[PDB]
Amino acid sequence: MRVLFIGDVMAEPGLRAVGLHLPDIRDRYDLVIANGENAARGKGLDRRSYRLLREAGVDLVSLGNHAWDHKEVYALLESEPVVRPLNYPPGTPGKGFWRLEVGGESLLFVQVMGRIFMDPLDDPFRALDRLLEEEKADYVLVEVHAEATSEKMALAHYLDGRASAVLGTHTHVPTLDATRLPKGTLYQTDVGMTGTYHSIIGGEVETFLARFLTGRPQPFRAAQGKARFHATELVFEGGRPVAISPYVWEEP
Amino acid sequence: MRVLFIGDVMAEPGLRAVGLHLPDIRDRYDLVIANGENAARGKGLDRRSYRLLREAGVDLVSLGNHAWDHKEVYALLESEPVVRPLNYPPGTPGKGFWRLEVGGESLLFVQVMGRIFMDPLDDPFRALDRLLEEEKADYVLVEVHAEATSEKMALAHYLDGRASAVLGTHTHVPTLDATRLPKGTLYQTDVGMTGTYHSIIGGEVETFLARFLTGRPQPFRAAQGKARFHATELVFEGGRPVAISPYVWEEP
Amino acid sequence: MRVLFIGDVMAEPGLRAVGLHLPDIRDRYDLVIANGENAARGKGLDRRSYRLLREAGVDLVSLGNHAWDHKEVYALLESEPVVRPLNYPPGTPGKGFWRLEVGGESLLFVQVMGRIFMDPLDDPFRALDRLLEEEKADYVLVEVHAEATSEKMALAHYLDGRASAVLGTHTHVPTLDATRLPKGTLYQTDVGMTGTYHSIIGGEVETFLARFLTGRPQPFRAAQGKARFHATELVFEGGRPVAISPYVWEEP
Amino acid sequence: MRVLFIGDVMAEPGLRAVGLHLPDIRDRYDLVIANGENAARGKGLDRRSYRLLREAGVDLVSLGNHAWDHKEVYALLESEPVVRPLNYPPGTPGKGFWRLEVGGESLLFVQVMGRIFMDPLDDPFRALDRLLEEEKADYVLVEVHAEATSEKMALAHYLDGRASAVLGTHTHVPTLDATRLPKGTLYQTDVGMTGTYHSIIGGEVETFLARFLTGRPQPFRAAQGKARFHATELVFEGGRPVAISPYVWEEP
Ligand SMILES: [Co+2]
Ligand SMILES: [Co+2]
Ligand SMILES: [Co+2]
Ligand SMILES: [Co+2]
Ligand SMILES: [Co+2]
Ligand SMILES: [Co+2]
Ligand SMILES: [Co+2]
Ligand SMILES: [Co+2]
Ligand SMILES: [Co+2]
Ligand SMILES: [Co+2]
Ligand SMILES: [Co+2]
Ligand SMILES: [Co+2]
Ligand SMILES: [Co+2]
Repeated sequence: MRVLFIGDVMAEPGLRAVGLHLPDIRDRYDLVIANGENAARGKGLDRRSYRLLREAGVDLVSLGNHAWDHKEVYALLESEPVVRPLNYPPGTPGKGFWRLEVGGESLLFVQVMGRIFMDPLDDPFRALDRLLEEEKADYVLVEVHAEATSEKMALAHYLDGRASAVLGTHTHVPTLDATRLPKGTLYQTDVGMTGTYHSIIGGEVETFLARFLTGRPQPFRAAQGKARFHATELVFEGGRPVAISPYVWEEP
Repeated sequence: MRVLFIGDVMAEPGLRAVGLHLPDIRDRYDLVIANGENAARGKGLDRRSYRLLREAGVDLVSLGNHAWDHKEVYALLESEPVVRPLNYPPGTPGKGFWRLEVGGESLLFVQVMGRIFMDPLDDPFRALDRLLEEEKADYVLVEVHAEATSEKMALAHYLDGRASAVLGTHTHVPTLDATRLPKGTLYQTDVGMTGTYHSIIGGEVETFLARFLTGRPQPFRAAQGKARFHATELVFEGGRPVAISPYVWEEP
Repeated sequence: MRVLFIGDVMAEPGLRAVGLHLPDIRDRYDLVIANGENAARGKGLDRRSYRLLREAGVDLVSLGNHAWDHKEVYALLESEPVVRPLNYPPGTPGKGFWRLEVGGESLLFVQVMGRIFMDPLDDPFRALDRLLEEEKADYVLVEVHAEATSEKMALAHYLDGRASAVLGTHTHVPTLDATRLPKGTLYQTDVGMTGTYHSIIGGEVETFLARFLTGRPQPFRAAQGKARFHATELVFEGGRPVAISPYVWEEP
Repeated sequence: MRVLFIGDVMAEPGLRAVGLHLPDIRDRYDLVIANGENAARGKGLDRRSYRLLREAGVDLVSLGNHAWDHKEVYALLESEPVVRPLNYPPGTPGKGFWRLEVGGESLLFVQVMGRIFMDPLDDPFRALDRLLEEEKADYVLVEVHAEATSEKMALAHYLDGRASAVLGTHTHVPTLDATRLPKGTLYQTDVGMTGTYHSIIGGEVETFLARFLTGRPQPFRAAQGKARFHATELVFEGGRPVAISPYVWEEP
């Protein structure tokens, strides 16, 4: 397995960036997974944005805290290769994991949500322990959608030797810390966002600026402009993690 | 000028990293600044921590949230080139800024602390406005000690054209987004930590994992092991920001 | 001067409860102040809800975090006896305080917002310092809209001997701790909510239950039912705070 | 059955109030339960603290967030009738429930901890469902130690008709809202704390005021002075919750 992991797809520039560049590189990977938490004009996922991702070559789409902004998501969750955080409570729509099959090899993908500085949910560590006991595969990729670097690092060491790779998202800025932990698991704190960086985490500068300055609510406004494609490549060969490499593409 | 900014010096490994390597590249810079908020066994700063950094070639040390862990910091704040967050309220020991002087040129260094997911402090945006209104220099470097990426980015844009460069700390992971904002101000979300990465943000893996698994307090133990020196180089010339470059060195 | 303070007016039952009962006891007071943060269907204040409050016999209306929920508030803020939290940043619409005149005697009303478990606003302690320094009156009433009971008690003690009384809001639950501080200042942790208690914090029980059980988004729905009028009577005389008495009236 | 539930015993004063008064009214109740997470100098519980509580007439002691401040607590958790929140992770020391018995009738007492504005723990709602299936008793008393009133109420309604009574703690201020829910379950937002009220939630006024003004750490210090004994009387007859009444005692 040759896997491409694509950093948070941010609003219209992000979706455009994927649609435009993925086709030119899809051939380089066996499987492509992407976080599409903000794919629907910045907030969530809808049928349209899902389609453009799939049509661009994405095989599986993960969500996050915004996983419920749009109704259409519930249809995507029951019949499409779309997953939400594993560690929502029982009775939650959709699945918290997915099994990808390619070339006779299997890859178990799992997204989990951190709890520090975020909403209360089930314990990510033990939810992972249980899952990994019931679902076996050639490779296991765990995406940790969290705010705290310590929580992301805690989960990764905890997963060392069990997961083939642990990639973080949510923070929107790509980190220069791609490495392999003592027991072999690959790791990166944040993949980064795929969208226009001529903004503040996807939103229009002055909008966010107005929030910090006035202390008064300011409706989200997706920024528009040239985008950056952010992703991380994972090389899984012979049931063992081989290499991890961040990837960047600047839209012309 | 040519300035080197060194990412949070974390406990004994971080201190060794600076003492062992800084001497070797010291002559390539006019000014060397370092965040020493975790220099003392991972918590705050004390006289020994301070002397070591100085002996290595550090010209100025900044703090943050752990600034008040050791009473020895007061003497330091009182008569040494050590600074604390500008945006503490009136009646706070020490200074929140420092105007360095070298070969006839001046560099105003200021550290502000974010408020999102952190303690309630004064408005850093307007705190900076008041300072920059009365304090002038050839160049200005602002360190933003904050948790949220949106807050660091908001502060950078808000200072764009006024500050020569804006660097983020507190996260402990180097980000790959060193760039030049519209009005010329250089920026990087997080310089990264200086210390052993065989840990959880400098803390012993076993210790942090226990906190996360049990939800019960666990006294902080500083991880020990090979270190990584993390810094960011800045080039200011002709009264303008020329370049910004993430720097790394692995301890043999 | 005999003052009535009315606990958070919650959505339609709250507006009703006041419109019904206040006219029957208005005689008993010289001045009446109300928190209308949740007046307009539980979220904010607008022309209609405001008008209903004045007609019921309210002389001044205060808000809080939900102040900006309806843009109709702005007009109200610049021409009507409506005040928002004092500690918002410079340039914030509306006044942070208001002077009430009743038979020669003057009453300075001030609303302050806590920062613990809330948003990063200006320092409320020093904010009051600057105000009470440049604004005098026979009596001073400070409302503390905050979440943490420690912050309310600290603000109260800090104002002891300065404010005639300090009353807390935001909790939506009446507290039984009305008393006199060491230096005379009257105090109660939370006045209580004015609206239907057949709900959770004024919202439908089911909606809120769904939020805690699913961890997923649930739009706010104002509960309906018998209202329970909550307020606190303040007796200031001879320039000195004499009494404080919580008041309750259940809708028949 | 007549049960007396004492509010959080705060340090020396609180501990004194219980020892002096409880022996006087002890005969007026069948079971006496007390929150003692602040009994030992305002920081957790210990042998001395526990002995004094038992010798005072307390049959069971509950804990909370500070349950782990003292090493001696673990031994108490193993043999003595002391409980910590049920909603900690599996493998946690001690129990989160306790079966009391008095002449034929049985009482299941449970303590859960809220999560809003607090630490990440297991889902208290579903934790209660599971416990209530395996543990049955004539009456059930659930203590909700939390910050958010909305969470305490949501839990109360979730237990309505299932729990005999639901009492909240952690806020340190008695609420005037004791009542009966639609399905008979008795409820009160906060029993209030037992200790000297001439302080900010049990702590020295000056100390807490210093924290709020400086924004710098100040070691906790328990206030000393005349105490207020806060509790709530519960009456369970014919297999249903009959009466709930707040209870106060000013120290001579
Ligand atoms: Co490991
Ligand atoms: Co997110
Ligand atoms: Co991201
Ligand atoms: Co290429
Ligand atoms: Co070199
Ligand atoms: Co700009
Ligand atoms: Co820090
Ligand atoms: Co009447
Ligand atoms: Co005082
Ligand atoms: Co409010
Ligand atoms: Co019910
Ligand atoms: Co507590
Ligand atoms: Co309490």
